Amino acid sequence: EEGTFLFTSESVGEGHPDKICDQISDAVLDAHLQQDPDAKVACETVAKTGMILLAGEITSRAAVDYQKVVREAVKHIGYDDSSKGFDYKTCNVLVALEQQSPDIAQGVHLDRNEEDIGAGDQGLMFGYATDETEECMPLTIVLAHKLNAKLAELRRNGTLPWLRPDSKTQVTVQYMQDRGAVLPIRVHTIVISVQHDEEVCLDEMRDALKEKVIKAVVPAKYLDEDTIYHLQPSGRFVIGGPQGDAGLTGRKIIVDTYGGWGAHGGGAFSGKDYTKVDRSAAYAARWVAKSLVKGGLCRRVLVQVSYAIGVSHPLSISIFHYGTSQKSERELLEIVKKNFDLRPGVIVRDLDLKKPIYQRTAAYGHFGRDSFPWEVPKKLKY
Amino acid sequence: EEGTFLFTSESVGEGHPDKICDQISDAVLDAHLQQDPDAKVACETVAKTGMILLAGEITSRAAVDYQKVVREAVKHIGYDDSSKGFDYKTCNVLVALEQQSPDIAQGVHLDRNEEDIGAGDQGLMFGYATDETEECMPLTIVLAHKLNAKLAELRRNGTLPWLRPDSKTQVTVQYMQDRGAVLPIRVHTIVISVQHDEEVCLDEMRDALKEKVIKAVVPAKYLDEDTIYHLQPSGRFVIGGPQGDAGLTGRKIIVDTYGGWGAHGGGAFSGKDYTKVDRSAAYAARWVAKSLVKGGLCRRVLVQVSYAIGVSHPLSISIFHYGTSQKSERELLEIVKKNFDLRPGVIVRDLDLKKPIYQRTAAYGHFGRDSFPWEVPKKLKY
Ligand SMILES: CC(C)n1ncc2c(C(=O)Nc3ccc4nn(C)cc4c3)cc(C3CC3)nc21
Ligand SMILES: CC(C)n1ncc2c(C(=O)Nc3ccc4nn(C)cc4c3)cc(C3CC3)nc21
Ligand SMILES: C[S@@+](CC[C@H](N)C(=O)[O-])C[C@H]1O[C@@H](n2cnc3c(N)ncnc32)[C@H](O)[C@@H]1O
Ligand SMILES: C[S@@+](CC[C@H](N)C(=O)[O-])C[C@H]1O[C@@H](n2cnc3c(N)ncnc32)[C@H](O)[C@@H]1O
Ligand SMILES: [Cl-]
Ligand SMILES: [Cl-]
Ligand SMILES: [Cl-]
Ligand SMILES: [Cl-]
Ligand SMILES: [Cl-]
Ligand SMILES: [Cl-]
Ligand SMILES: [Cl-]
Ligand SMILES: [Cl-]
Repeated sequence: EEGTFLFTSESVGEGHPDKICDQISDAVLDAHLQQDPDAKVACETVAKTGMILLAGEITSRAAVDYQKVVREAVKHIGYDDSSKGFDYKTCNVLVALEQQSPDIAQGVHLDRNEEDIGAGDQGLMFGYATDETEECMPLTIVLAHKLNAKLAELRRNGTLPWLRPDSKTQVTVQYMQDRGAVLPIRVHTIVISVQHDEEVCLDEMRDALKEKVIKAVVPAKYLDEDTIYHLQPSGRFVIGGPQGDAGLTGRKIIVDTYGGWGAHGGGAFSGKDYTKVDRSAAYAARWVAKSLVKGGLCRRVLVQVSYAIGVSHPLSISIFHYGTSQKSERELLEIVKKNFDLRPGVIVRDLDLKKPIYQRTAAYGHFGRDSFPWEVPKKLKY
Repeated sequence: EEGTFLFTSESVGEGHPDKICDQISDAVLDAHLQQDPDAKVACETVAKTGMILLAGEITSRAAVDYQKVVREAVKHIGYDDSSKGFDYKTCNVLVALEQQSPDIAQGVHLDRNEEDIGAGDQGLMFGYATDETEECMPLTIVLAHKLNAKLAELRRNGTLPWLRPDSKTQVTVQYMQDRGAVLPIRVHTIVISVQHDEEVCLDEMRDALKEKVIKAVVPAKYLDEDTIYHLQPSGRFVIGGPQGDAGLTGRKIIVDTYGGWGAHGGGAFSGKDYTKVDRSAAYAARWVAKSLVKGGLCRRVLVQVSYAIGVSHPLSISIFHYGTSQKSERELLEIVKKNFDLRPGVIVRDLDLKKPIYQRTAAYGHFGRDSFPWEVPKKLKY
């Protein structure tokens, strides 16, 4: 049919080595915020065979047991034995952490009123919302996330005990163009790759991934005789987690956001306190986009903001409504300016960004779940 | 004026700690390809005070002196003394490199005809082109890159000897909407932050950044009395490079591509051989997008592709022309299918991706310069 197109998004499981790093970075952030709500945290994680390395800058009054925080995060993910390729009990935890650069500290937050704190860096950030789901997220990324959540569920409840924590999923949806909005028609292609034990055969895994994972997640109305299934397409995935592939914090920024929809400014979320606008301004921009769609001002919208290090107010704000509003982009920009204050020192109050809830964000995407403050739309006056 | 909007892009200098990691990762890739054109390389770099760590997976017949390759890359960037916060002569180089997972190797390339090699991973990748510049790149990212190149030029020629290698730039352009294409009107805001010595005062630096950097890069026709300048907005940037901020490979993926324009699938380029579609398919998608614009089929275009690990052919191809073609998106998709083969085993031939030219790509963006093979448009038959 004319007016239709394919769009592909991916997601990864909690044991994906990049996602291990995100969760550890946010476990460290949460440990600091639990004792010091004003902790300055820039914690990068690196994961390879037998190694978690923490690298970065933390200035905090907190007393944090990095060995305990890191190992407890790896335990939760499910890497608890050499047979699985990684073990929280016996892995190396290396720490290369120093205080925040005093040059950054003096430029950003020292002797500044909290509301008037400088952005922790320059950068650009986008928020996106789409009416194609209730949670205002693209169906492609929602389904990809849910397939990884289903794998973790069936691993943890023991129904597929051959599963290991490292997984990736990919969903291609055929969409109908609808006056600048998008309507999902069908699932065109699904990929699932998941780490597994040496006992289970490829046919058992492929049958289980179709019958127990895909059918348990993707509504039958989206699946048909033409839907393509790439299930364990590598043929073998015994070696996995950090052993199979080095992981780093902030290497899943598209999985973390909109699955390639909307736009991205390049900033990583995990391991960063609210003064890092890479996180706080991206959460705020999601909040603005979702408020515009839930407020009925547009079906689809993209918000861009940008900052300079040491400057409170955004340098630029931009609204792109994909032709899905009766109001002009200028009118929507004026509504945003009347209703939102995107200084990081105000966002922290509105979104409660000193609360140690960050490890919860670091798998299955930061947006479209659990009614986090940035997912509760603001009632707009105009 | 109605029909106008702001768009912001950033770039970073060669000494930005994330960009140090990209250049080292690609220095390592090039060293392998110089001896073994079929080297399988997945080299992550981590940079913090006094440390370069290599982490990842390399299977290669090459004999590579990692100490020499890493230190020569850091020397070229200009970190050659403790006074600058980092020194190629005396820094720690740690190596955590293993062979490629045999499970990946058997699934992707072992006993496979080169043309029919599997994608090295699943994933999605985008190519973008815009007629707003001759090189088919957004003006925002082009200017941001050139400001960092100008800083490196004036550091290396000794005209601003107080400059250090770590820099960031950000350019906001006011655009006119033109039937789905974009026309730059003016530069709204410029940010420049650059690491400097203890001798030079803030006023000298700000004067020099305006008169010797901005006026040397940005045409006067884009600058006016209302243009906003944030020059050394932190007030002090003596501590810099890895000492100021931990760096990782693949944490500048938006700087590497379109500066937030177009779209991104999440994949990092640097440290990866052609079998990693994160790089090869993104280069190929840029090549397709630039061929469509230079072929006169559209003013602006976005290409999405996606892959499954172990599968040669893309799972999905999608064309979005922003309403800037007389041809439908379906017709452009058919032209792409007739003219391009986006198997990684064919892209490697068309774009010469075994050639050790990758360190050249790892600063100032991978697209819109130096007539790399993916920047030479293909003559289209239709
Ligand atoms: C920048 C990326 C993420 N990005 N942002 C939007 C799109 C669309 C898109 O929205 N297409 C539509 C949707 C609705 C429509 N109504 N009408 C009348 C025409 C329409 C066209 C498509 C792609 C494919 C992957 C290239 N990417 C997009
Ligand atoms: C997904 C991001 C990177 N993305 N992709 C396109 C845009 C545009 C955009 O192209 N707007 C235009 C351009 C030309 C036009 N002609 N007509 C008649 C209407 C038009 C609207 C704007 C923004 C701002 C930052 C929110 N982001 C965009
Ligand atoms: C394919 S690996 C990336 C390439 C790898 N660094 C290399 O050396 O070729 C990327 C991700 O795919 C998954 N993966 C690892 N081994 C795999 C296998 N044998 N089959 C399928 N997916 C695998 C893991 O989630 C891993 O983080
Ligand atoms: C601001 S730092 C990121 C935050 C940092 N990790 C922290 O602990 O707060 C990000 C980048 O900004 C630049 N930067 C470092 N120190 C700076 C300073 N004093 N002023 C301005 N920019 C600086 C460097 O390019 C660095 O990689
Ligand atoms: Cl940065
Ligand atoms: Cl979920
Ligand atoms: Cl990877
Ligand atoms: Cl409306
Ligand atoms: Cl990956
Ligand atoms: Cl340049
Ligand atoms: Cl950063
Ligand atoms: Cl045309």
